[PDB]
Amino acid sequence: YTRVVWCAVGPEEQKKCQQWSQQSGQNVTCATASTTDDCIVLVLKGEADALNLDGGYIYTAGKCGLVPVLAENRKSSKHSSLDCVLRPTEGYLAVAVVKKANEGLTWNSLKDKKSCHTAVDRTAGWNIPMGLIVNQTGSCAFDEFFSQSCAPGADPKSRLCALCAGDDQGLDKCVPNSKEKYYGYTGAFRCLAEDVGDVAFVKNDTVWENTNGESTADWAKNLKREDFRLLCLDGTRKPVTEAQSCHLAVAPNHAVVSRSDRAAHVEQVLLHQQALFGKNGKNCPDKFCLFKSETKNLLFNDNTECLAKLGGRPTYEEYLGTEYVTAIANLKKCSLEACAF
Ligand SMILES: *[C@@H]1O[C@H](CO)[C@@H](O[C@@H]2O[C@H](CO)[C@@H](O[C@@H]3O[C@H](CO)[C@@H](O[C@@H]4O[C@H](CO)[C@@H](O[C@H]5O[C@H](CO)[C@@H](O[C@H]6O[C@H](CO)[C@@H](O)[C@H](O)[C@@H]6O)[C@H](O)[C@@H]5O)[C@H](O)[C@@H]4O)[C@H](O)[C@@H]3O)[C@H](O)[C@H]2NC(C)=O)[C@H](O)[C@H]1NC(C)=O
Ligand SMILES: *[C@@H]1O[C@H](CO)[C@@H](O[C@@H]2O[C@H](CO)[C@@H](O[C@@H]3O[C@H](CO[C@@H]4O[C@H](CO)[C@@H](O)[C@H](O)[C@@H]4O)[C@@H](O[C@H]4O[C@H](CO)[C@@H](O)[C@H](O)[C@@H]4O)[C@H](O)[C@@H]3O)[C@H](O)[C@H]2NC(C)=O)[C@H](O)[C@H]1NC(C)=O
Ligand SMILES: *[C@@H]1O[C@H](CO)[C@@H](O[C@@H]2O[C@H](CO)[C@@H](O)[C@H](O)[C@H]2NC(C)=O)[C@H](O)[C@H]1NC(C)=O
Ligand SMILES: OC[C@@H](O)[C@@H](O)[C@H](O)[C@@H](O)CO
Ligand SMILES: OC[C@@H](O)[C@@H](O)[C@H](O)[C@@H](O)CO
Ligand SMILES: [Fe+3]
Ligand SMILES: [Zn+2]
Ligand SMILES: [Zn+2]
Repeated sequence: YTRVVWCAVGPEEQKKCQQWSQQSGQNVTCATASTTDDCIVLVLKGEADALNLDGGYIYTAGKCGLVPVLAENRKSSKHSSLDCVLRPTEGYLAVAVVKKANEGLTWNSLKDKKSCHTAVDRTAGWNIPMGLIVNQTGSCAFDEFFSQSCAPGADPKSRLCALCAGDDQGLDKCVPNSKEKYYGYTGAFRCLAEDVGDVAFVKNDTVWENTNGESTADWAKNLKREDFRLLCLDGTRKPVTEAQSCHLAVAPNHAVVSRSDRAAHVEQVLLHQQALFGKNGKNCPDKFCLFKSETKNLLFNDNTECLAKLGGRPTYEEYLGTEYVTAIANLKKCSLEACAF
């Protein structure tokens, strides 16, 4: 069967995909859509084979028959004996971040402040935190908790999009793809670094990766970790070094999905593609790297050591686990077992 069609979300991911396609000698081809959801539709239709998804979307795709294939693994300290591809995934820490200078801002006084989310329907940027705020608040009016937000994917005319900037010309305001200045882990963090928002719902990795000269991007150049605090569920505020005892939840790694009838074929190609363009791939540093895109998290997260086999041939509910799956189901009662499309 041997040729995989990859689905890219928006213009910037399309261009990296074209490049990956070039260096692979057409072993991988690209289809493009303006949103993650449209990419999932394309995969159902059969017009694209696979894409990498945040847990939040895996839940969506899952209800539609798509299955996780391989997962992103970042370099861990424990489980050092095992090779990255066979090594179990650790998941990541959802956290809520704020400016240290913004004193007296805690989890208990988040109401009527300004929020930065990765995008609607994502784990750390939306489901985890809006899940908690609904339960704590006993109201489904999560669109009225924060005074203004940037929540890519929500109604552009709503308060949930008020803080989103769109692209260089200010078009595509709020679109849930990287054309939005404030989309995804980085976008949401920039949203805070620039004091557009009061809080940012991202992952622990995002604060480290974009502070203390890790980014060299113009807006992160001068960001110091020491100027940021984590918000914990007990009302306290801790340094970004204490993420292990001050997070909202641990989230299942982003995974590659596909139609079940296609999983095997997607898997074999992807494993070979990474032996060539992964971290120590034949042709990475020299010609092309699947896992670099200058802090921009295009196609895969920049901190991916490798894509890993799953083991236990899990179904999407097992991959995400019971915990998270009930969090999303509960939260989706505000916004009924069927494919969204
Ligand atoms: C929040 O997010 C940030 C960013 O994602 C993250 O910080 C990053 O953490 C990773 C790993 O978790 C760091 O990676 C390390 O970086 C070093 C050099 O900078 C790399 O080079 C080496 O790798 C070696 C091989 O893995 C490693 O040796 C290993 O083996 C020794 C055995 O002798 C052992 O060390 C001893 O000490 C431990 C601890 O007390 C002891 O228990 C052991 O028995 C042992 O004797 C360890 O097993 C060790 O892993 C070298 O030590 C050396 O580190 C390497 O890749 C390494 O993984 C990144 O640098 C961090 N990123 C940035 C930008 O700073 C946080 O971890 C996240 N926090 C939370 C809470 O998750
Ligand atoms: C928002 O609010 C809702 C409302 O509470 C939250 O939803 C609840 O989440 C709970 C935690 O996920 C969940 O609790 C239940 O936990 C029991 C016990 O968990 C067990 O732990 C064992 C460890 O010894 C483990 O071995 C077990 O496998 C098990 O996980 C679960 O077990 C029940 O089912 C049995 C049926 O055979 C029954 O006999 C037994 O008595 C238990 O009741 C249970 O399945 C469940 O996980 C609870 O289910 C959720 N409530 C609802 C409405 O479903 C959300 O999580 C909140 N959102 C956020 C983000 O926090
Ligand atoms: C395109 O895909 C084909 C199919 O695997 C690759 O051709 C094989 O490459 C392996 C090692 O790379 C050889 O050992 C096989 O004998 C080849 N034959 C097959 C299986 O057809 C090819 O390498 C791929 N090209 C790129 C650049 O990824
Ligand atoms: O990201 C989910 C992960 O693949 C899951 O299978 C865990 O690894 C397992 O429950 C314990 O490690
Ligand atoms: O990410 C954790 C994982 O999803 C786990 O909870 C599995 O569901 C369970 O261990 C196997 O059934
Ligand atoms: Fe995520
Ligand atoms: Zn925890
Ligand atoms: Zn199973």
